[PDB]
Amino acid sequence: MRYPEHADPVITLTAGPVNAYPEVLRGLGRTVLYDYDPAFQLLYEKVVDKAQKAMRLSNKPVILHGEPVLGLEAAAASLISPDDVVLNLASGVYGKGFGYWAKRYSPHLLEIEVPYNEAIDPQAVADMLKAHPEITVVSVCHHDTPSGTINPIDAIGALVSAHGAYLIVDAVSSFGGMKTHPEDCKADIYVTGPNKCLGAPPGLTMMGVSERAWAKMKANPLAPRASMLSIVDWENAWSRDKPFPFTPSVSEINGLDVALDLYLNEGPEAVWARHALTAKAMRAGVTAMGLSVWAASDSIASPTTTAVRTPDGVDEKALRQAARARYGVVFSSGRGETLGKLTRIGHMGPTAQPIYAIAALTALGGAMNAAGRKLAIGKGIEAALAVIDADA
Amino acid sequence: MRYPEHADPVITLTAGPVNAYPEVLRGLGRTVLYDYDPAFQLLYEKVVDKAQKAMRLSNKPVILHGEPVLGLEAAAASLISPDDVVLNLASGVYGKGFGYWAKRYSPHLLEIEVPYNEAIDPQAVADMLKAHPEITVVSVCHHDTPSGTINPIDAIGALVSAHGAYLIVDAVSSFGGMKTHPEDCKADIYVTGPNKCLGAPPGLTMMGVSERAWAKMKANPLAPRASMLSIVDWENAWSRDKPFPFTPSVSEINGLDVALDLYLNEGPEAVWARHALTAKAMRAGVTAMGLSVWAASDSIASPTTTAVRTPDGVDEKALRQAARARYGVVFSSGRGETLGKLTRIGHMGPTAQPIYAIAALTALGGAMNAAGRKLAIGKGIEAALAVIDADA
Amino acid sequence: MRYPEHADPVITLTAGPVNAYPEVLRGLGRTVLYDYDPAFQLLYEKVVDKAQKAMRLSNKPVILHGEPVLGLEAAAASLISPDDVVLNLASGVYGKGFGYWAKRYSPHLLEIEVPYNEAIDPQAVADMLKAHPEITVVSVCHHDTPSGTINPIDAIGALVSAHGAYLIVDAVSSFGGMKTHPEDCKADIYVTGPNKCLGAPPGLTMMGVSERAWAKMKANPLAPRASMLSIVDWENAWSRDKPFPFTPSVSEINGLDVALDLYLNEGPEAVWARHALTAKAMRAGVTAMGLSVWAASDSIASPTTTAVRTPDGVDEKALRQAARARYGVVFSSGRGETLGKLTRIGHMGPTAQPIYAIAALTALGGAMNAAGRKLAIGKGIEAALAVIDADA
Amino acid sequence: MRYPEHADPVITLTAGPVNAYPEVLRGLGRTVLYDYDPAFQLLYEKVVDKAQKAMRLSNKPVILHGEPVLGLEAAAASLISPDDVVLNLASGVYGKGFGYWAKRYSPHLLEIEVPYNEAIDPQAVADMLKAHPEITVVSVCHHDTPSGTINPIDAIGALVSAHGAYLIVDAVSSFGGMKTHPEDCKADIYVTGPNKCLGAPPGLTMMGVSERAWAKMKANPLAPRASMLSIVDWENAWSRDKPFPFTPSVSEINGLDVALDLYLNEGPEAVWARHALTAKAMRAGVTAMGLSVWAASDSIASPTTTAVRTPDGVDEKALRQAARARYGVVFSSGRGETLGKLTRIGHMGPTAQPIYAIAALTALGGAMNAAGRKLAIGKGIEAALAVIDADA
Repeated sequence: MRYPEHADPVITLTAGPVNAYPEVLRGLGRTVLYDYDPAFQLLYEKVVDKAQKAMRLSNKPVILHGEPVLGLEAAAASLISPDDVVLNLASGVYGKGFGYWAKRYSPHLLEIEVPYNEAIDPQAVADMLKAHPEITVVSVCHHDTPSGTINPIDAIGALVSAHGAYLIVDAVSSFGGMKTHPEDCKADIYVTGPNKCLGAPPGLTMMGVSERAWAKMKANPLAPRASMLSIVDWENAWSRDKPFPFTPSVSEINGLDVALDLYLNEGPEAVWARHALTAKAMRAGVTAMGLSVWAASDSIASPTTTAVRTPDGVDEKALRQAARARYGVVFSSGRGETLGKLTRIGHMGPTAQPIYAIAALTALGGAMNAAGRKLAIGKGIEAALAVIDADA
Repeated sequence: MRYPEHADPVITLTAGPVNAYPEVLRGLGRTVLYDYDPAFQLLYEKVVDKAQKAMRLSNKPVILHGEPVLGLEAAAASLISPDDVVLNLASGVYGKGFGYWAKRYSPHLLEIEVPYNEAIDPQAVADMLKAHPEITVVSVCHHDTPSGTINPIDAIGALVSAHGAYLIVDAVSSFGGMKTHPEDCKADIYVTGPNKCLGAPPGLTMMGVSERAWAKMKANPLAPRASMLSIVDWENAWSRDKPFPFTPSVSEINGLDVALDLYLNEGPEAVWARHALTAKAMRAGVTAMGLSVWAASDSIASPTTTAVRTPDGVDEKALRQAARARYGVVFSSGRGETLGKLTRIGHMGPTAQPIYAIAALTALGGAMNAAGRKLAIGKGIEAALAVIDADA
Repeated sequence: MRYPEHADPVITLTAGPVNAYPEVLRGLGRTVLYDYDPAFQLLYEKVVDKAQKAMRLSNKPVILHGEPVLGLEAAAASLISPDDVVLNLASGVYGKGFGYWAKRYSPHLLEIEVPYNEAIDPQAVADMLKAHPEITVVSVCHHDTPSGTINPIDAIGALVSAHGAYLIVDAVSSFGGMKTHPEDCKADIYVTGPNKCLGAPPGLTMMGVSERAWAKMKANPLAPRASMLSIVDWENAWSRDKPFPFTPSVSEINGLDVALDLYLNEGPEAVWARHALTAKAMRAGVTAMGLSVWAASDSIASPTTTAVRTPDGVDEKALRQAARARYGVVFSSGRGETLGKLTRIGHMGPTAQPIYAIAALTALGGAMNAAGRKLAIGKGIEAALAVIDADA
Repeated sequence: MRYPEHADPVITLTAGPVNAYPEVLRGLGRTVLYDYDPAFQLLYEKVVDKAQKAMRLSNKPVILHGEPVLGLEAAAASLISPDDVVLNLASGVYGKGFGYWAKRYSPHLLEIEVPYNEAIDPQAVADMLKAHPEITVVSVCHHDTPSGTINPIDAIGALVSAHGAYLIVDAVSSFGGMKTHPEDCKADIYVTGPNKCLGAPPGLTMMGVSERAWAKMKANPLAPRASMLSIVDWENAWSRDKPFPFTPSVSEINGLDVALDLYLNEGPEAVWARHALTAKAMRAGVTAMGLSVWAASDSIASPTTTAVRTPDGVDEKALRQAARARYGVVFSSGRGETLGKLTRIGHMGPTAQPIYAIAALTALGGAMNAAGRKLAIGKGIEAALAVIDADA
């Protein structure tokens, strides 16, 4: 049998979007209220409170009403002034990408760039900060998703703080799937969204903003105002007694309310543990069947996405097509520099269950062997299962 | 009895958000696909084709992934450059407000302004264009929702076209609820969204873009690129064979698919008729009970919102609060310079059914008489019902 | 305009089914678990607990897996033995109807029957019980819905208990819309369901069963066993540690879970008060416009349904057709003896909001006047609104 | 990690209930209409027509409003009278169980019984009919779910027809998942439901009834009338111009409408192929890892359920508990005389996709090896995948 391209797949095991939690799908269909209805104003306030609790935040996170690329661009537009000296950290497609936004708001850009399967060495950051005391803003991506690798943002953040500089973090593809919070890395702007590990659809930004960052942006006359890119306009909009700059995405808010309920109710630690175990099992299965994990070492491999290097002579696009057509299972391509060079299996929210690593490994193995490889698929499943049983 | 503020209302009869069509609420909970899944790529293309059909467009409309203020700001940012002289037409809050974005992107701003219960006079527009050959861009709002009034954008669009200028039209709160389309008014940029008459929640923009606007925007060095504010980035994103600039709002696209299906299957003309009839019934009831429609004349009054002038002396905020606490019925306040001046009752998509005019009339009249007025509520119901019964 | 018969109506204002609460519609789409899954076994136990709390019950109510006609037939089949002498009370279509089931299980049937717009006089019941001391079982319908009238079941129940007899109550169309509970009327079997005032779809029975009734049925060798009609087989099925006689309606259970949440959370007293106020307003509007409430006196009129007598020369079926085609509003016909003689407006769960009485009155008036009546429709709305405002 | 019993599982891979198709979960939340609303009357008729098409029926199937045990009991109660001599065929729990209802409605019961891993032998059936001209009714179960085995009902139906007897077929767990229809097996009463392979929840019965069965049931004074157990009451209820004996399960009808659409649109043959392929893959994996399929032979093994014999010595209950606690995967126990003897993995509607066989194999093998077995799990996955890859 074959699954046609026009029809739904059986399992989406991508690095996001994945199908949302079923409770969230239902939550998206909640009553759409007028945004100035007193019941919605109370709801919105409560959703901000739930976000604050989930993000372990000492102050209110800001919800912005676009998918997290809005928070990332807006953070650059608001926190980076033309006299700032920005140090961008790039270990992948998104990290490198952020440097273009920094360059938009300040002409002074320093960068540390490493190969796109490695992580940023905190010591290289320390060295650069010593060499360049004029640095005022540092930007970093936690999980550079097209690579399935993790940067040590907490150790980086402590150094940035040591040098009196501001920190911007992209935690879009990491928050909720591992232990990470604005406080943990001393972030001044920490950008995430519910559309990766939190198992909601794209549409909203969750942004932690330090009191120091508030002061800086508010004093910046170039910080966007009366703009979709404005953070400062949203400063008090959490409050049931205050207006919204423009109409909030009411249905996405209902979905986020549910996503947060699920996370808080399951218990964030339990949620992180199942992501990490699923990815661990996946990596063990990948290695045991005769494939290689992309990341240069296992210690920097993401618990929320496994990237698998494409063997020579293997068309990565035909591989993904074959996994879907044969087995109903969808994986992600790479992006930019990793496009064509690896395949990505997400472990995110509802897909972060070890049984899905088993399903992923089988579909991946199957498609590889269809392409003429001779993978030990059984050995792979057994290695992944040994990982799961060892944790039991 | 009284309805708690924290509790959900009975009927939301605002000028938007209103509750989405029940089908759209379910559509919102459809499977969330990977955006690069072939079934999603095909869906996305066929949603643009549905929008193209609904908008009677000769070319593809652009869907942008923010609620339509994004379209308005992006249209300014991309089309207007400092070489342009902009004529902004302002008969209300949104028309006036567009001039502020116009002024952000060119220092040359001409305006025609009328009080916020009137419409722009096409003869005034013709006279202004003749007197100012230097005008290159004209902006206009079709239904300036906070006043519940309509501008003659088709006659205006034709004058503007003869002049040789670009037309930017805000049709957010009119499209789907009355006869209007980009090529009816020769619009270069026509911004609408499904969050008013089409009965979907806030979060997407549907934009008609003329070939001439494409060329102007793509030439402009100051037009947003690699930005949430970018129209140009999204030009080819309709195609199943092309990437998305950033992750589309998958659930909102699902809701929009359904909303377009509903509109196209019911028949646009039939849909416009029931908005007009609901509104006509509303105005007749308002007048008969002893209130005044805000609009300077009945001929410019919107078929998708009835604004009702607050009697001098009546506290409009307390009135709306009373309509909800007593009757469970929610109305919109005015906005900006109409706030405190009028109450608004939307007739939009699911609420554009004449029986909701009856409910609205009784709650508004009920609240008014509790504020000490002495309205002829029964007379008002009978006049609205005569309009319903007369409908040939 | 006209609403076609094939398409959805705008408002269903029937005596049931009405559209379910929106939370319940969503609840129906909850994950369907295996019925022997430990999570479902816990859920089922919890839903029985919620039912017990809502019904003010000292022991566990039994959930049966068919709409309440199952509970009614099964109560007759299990509680009425061939040597029982049954006194059936009939003030309408359902009360009279129950006598046929009693006659199925015992040849000894006494009846008190009154006209189908009146209620049972508790004194007539007292008189009959004195005249017939051999009576062992008494059956009564609380709200004989096709008549929109209420029997004094608490006063009847105290008398039945005084004479040592068993009481069967049909509270299908009353429980949840007024103060009524198995304990209140001393019922031995009290049959209701969530498909009227509780605002869920048809599919389940909620049955209060006295310890005395348990003893009787269990000792009855004719009580259905290994049967859809069995009550005794379900005795312990509430328990997470016990099997289900056959597969429970898992989705209906999810809907009931939500329906009960809504009722308990709103507060049963507040729920009863809004039903009673909506019906009161309706009756006042009916009388003021020149129509007559069916019930022989206002004191026996149901708070959960208003029945309106059809004027001479008026085709009741054409009337309902006209209300739906003109205004999008659906009413119920009568049944049996009341078919053709009255129209029924339910006030049940989500339709038990006074604004819906206003909508109902207008549609009813409108259709009457289309049929050549000359109703004072305005006066009707004003009288209903005066009722609502008097309660404010 | 471990999955809490109170918490929802990851994958329900039982022999029913399984989670409904996502479309069906949404269908369940469609508008609940008044059952005498013309749009509902029309819906109900068109759902019977869809069922008629799906069942390849020459006449209307009857929908009964209880889960299919209602159909089975009603079929006995209505068709079998004490003049009948019944031959009940029992190869498992449900076949044996039907004889108990047969014996309730006629004292004359003949049986052919085989052990609960075998199928009925048609030659034995032919021999029995020849030896007993007095047989007038024959009962048979197609897929006796607790054994995961199939009877040759088409050959049996033909023998029974030649004899001159009535055939009652239980196809609850086979219809929709393999080639079977009332007129394939000359069924007089063919009972199925959408709660297994059609992927809807429990609560409705779909019954094919021959014209001869109609005449026999309608003649029988002991056939249930004015009863939940009545087939005859529901004869004309398909028609939009006819009443319902009692209130139909409106939401379940909505779910069924969707389930029929899915089945008919996918194409029944394609649907049967994917159940067969999933099951074939499952059996191959079970055998390769070192377990035994319960069925006496592969040829009688069901394409909609694989029963796996518990190794002697293994605690089957603890095993299922372990598969859920370790892997989040839920299997069915056996029932009655198969309880403790085997574990069941359903391949039904949404779970009939070969990738779920892979997940099931890994969880079952995983649980077994935790119970001390030494299965070749990888071998098992590779054998199941060879079957998937071989599928021409």
